[PDB]
Amino acid sequence: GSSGSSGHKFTARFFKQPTFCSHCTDFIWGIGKQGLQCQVCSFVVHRRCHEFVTFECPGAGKGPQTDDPRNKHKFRL
Ligand SMILES: [Zn+2]
Ligand SMILES: [Zn+2]
Repeated sequence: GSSGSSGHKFTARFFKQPTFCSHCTDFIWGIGKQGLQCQVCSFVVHRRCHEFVTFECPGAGKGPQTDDPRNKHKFRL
């Protein structure tokens, strides 16, 4: 096998709920148990989608880019 993932912290993890791949725009819970969720940007993508992934993890590797994900904070409970 070619050593060098250079990707996210993908790792097999049971999905009691119907996970939704935010890459190919397809379902996961049903067409098998191929679902790897990243422990950094909570980016879960099919087993094959993993390698396909091109985006650069915001946490894994590089830090927080100029842009900012956080938004207006809540006031009430
Ligand atoms: Zn996918
Ligand atoms: Zn990630």
